Amino acid sequence: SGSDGGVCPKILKKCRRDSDCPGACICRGNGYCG
Repeated sequence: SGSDGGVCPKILKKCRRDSDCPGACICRGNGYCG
């Protein structure tokens, strides 16, 4: 969850960018969605 886009459900989806993640998530500094 990046908070500014809303509450993300915070799935353990590994990523490379924010476009990998669902609606309100971001690609966090650990390489996963949040």
